[PDB]
Amino acid sequence: RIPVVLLACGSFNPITNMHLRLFEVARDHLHQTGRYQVIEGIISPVNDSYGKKDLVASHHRVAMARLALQTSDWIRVDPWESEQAQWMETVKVLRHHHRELLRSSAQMALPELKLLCGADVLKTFQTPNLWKDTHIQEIVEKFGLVCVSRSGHDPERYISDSPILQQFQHNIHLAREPVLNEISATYVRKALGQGQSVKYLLPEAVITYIRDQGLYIN
Amino acid sequence: RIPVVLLACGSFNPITNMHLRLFEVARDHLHQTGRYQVIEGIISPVNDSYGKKDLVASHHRVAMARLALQTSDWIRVDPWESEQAQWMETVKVLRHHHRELLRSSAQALPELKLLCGADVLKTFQTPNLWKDTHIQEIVEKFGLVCVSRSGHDPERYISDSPILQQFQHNIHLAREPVLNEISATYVRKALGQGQSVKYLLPEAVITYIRDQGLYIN
Repeated sequence: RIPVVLLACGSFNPITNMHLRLFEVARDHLHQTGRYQVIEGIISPVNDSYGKKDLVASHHRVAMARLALQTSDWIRVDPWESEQAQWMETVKVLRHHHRELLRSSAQMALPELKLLCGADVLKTFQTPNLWKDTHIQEIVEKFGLVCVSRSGHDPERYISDSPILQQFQHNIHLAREPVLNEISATYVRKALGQGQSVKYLLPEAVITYIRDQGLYIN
Repeated sequence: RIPVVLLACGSFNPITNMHLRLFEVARDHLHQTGRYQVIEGIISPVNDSYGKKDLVASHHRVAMARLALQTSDWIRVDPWESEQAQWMETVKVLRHHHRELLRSSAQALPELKLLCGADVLKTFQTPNLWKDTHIQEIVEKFGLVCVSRSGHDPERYISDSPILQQFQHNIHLAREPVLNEISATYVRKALGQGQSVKYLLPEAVITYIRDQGLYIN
């Protein structure tokens, strides 16, 4: 009933089959509750400001995400966060896309914008950078979390061990289906650096881009 | 070094990104040992005589495997096993393909090894098989490349069978995690429920399944 947009923040360094699968599982879960209609997915790669030494330039990560999504009919990459001239907090990215969602919807209930993350975020509060204490309440309260759990994640204990999460747990949606694609970008970077295969862990066009551009080779 | 062919037998009902990942991990492992040169991979779907209720017709399973292998330059699907009049034990499939390997001459003696996950390795060591002569022929004459599936202990499987223990030196344990922990059983259940299996299978396989109306209740 409620139209919803799923925003995924993170380094996407590189994007993998895990990140794409997260969108699919989350959309199925929200549709399965009966109360939501998922309209769009947004992949928002992190800004280069103060980035880790292993973080490749943002125009590469945007290009790889675009190649990864050419078989998707509902997820798009938005480079706005990465184009900003400063360090960006996730809550400000959500505010920006929420505003542009309210604008676009007026031209065509009112839509909602939710942050898509793994269950580990409920313990870590990093997407990919540690959120400020004063921003956690706004993210879980005004937007909400759609959490997909990898093996070994325990979202209900994470929510128990956090008073702010418990306070507003009604805006945290725990998807039930497993991720199965247990593929961190860290593993892919290590494998690439050691010359090991990453075929079938990320789309072939991303692998081709990585080789052509010489990324992730030490 | 010695040329090696990897053979995977199974239902492939449907093939998933897990099966293809297994081949890549196995080839990297063998190459890393320094003693082997992997020249080919063979996917061999099971005969329909086998025949559980949810086993789709072998024509479709080898069609889907062929579509999945379009982007591979070294793994092929061989429908020989599925075209025989009767189901065959794995060891007879190994015998057949080993003969084919020898006949395509030799660049030593090429070797043919069976590729499996640790869950199949588990099926080789239950106590009814501790004296089985086919299991022994598999590990003595061909050998095994085992890719570890999270939550399995291949070393204890090896130690619990006297046959596997005796021929442990022809059982190769790949170290890299599979990561694509995707069962065909999950995929069928999700397809029957209308759930997404995108990014769990090659896109052309999902398209074939949709176009053919497979796995729908």
